[PDB]
Amino acid sequence: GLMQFTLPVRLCKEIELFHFDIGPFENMWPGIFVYMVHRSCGTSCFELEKLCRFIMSVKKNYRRVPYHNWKHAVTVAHCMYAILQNNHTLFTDLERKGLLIACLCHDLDHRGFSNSYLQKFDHPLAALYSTSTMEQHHFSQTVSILQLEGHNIFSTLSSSEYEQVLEIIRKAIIATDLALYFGNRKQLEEMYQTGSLNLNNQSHRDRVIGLMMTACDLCSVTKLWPVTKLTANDIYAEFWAEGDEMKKLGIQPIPMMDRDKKDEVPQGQLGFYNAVAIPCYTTLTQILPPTEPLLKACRDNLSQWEKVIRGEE
Ligand SMILES: Cn1nc(N2CCCC2)nc1/C=C/c1nc2ccc(Cl)cn2n1
Ligand SMILES: [Mg+2]
Ligand SMILES: [Zn+2]
Repeated sequence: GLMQFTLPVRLCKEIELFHFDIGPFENMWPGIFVYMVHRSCGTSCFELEKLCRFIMSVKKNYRRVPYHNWKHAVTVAHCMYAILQNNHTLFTDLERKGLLIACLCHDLDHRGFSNSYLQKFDHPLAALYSTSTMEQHHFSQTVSILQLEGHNIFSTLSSSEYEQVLEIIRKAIIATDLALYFGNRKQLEEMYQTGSLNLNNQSHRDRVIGLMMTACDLCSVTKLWPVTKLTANDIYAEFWAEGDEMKKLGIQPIPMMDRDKKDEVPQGQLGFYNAVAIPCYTTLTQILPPTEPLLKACRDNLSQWEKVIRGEE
């Protein structure tokens, strides 16, 4: 009841910044997440005993893969926490509750392979879900864990508030399918420019939360240069493993996933920053002005990748 989570002074300050790194001590990540729910939502949002048991079952259902792991889950939740705290009054009590949960759960039971690799392998999940394959699996796993005894962190919600929050989480997690991001952002671009964008339109909110989710999901490109650089090693270890598996099925992988094309990595990051990250944080800054530091940080890291190509590191 009167039990605040507190963090050491350096974390208490740095956690409020977009570029915060949650550090290498796994055992502090849960407390960090609770800390963020309590400041983002209130100490009354979730029964503490239920929250802790939910967090530990979610942790247990993330796998020991190089990038799409429990660390990523909490990194993406922290970025969401930064967006919500810098835009206090634009979001409902239910959105604040659902979106941090959505981010923690968004890659549940990820195996470190793309939707493509599942479809080419002919994995059972590709038969059950034809599009956004892993993302429908992630939502399904979230619902599974919520239905474990003592795990229903939403128990105190009404029947219809429960349905609303599970629908926020579902759309949120589906949106992390980068194939859907491209059109979602084009539409948000047009609506903002023609002035038709209306945050009382529920389908407009949906799109805006969709963009926030892409922004949080990609936030490894908005960190201080050494964090960004080192996270890129974990990202390519998955990609190259997938390429190996593509070659095992008798298919040339895309260069991205070909470990014989290591040398081209800095140019590949450039493409990604230009085709994906910059446009994402640009459109987000237009819609939610206080998110500008994500744009600024992304631009800085782009400039560091140009520096790498130019042999200046
Ligand atoms: C398109 N392309 N092509 C390449 N390569 C061509 C040959 C060598 C590199 N690399 C990319 C994108 C990399 C990439 N993709 C993501 C996704 C999420 C996050 Cl957070 C960071 N990245 N970085
Ligand atoms: Mg994902
Ligand atoms: Zn993710």
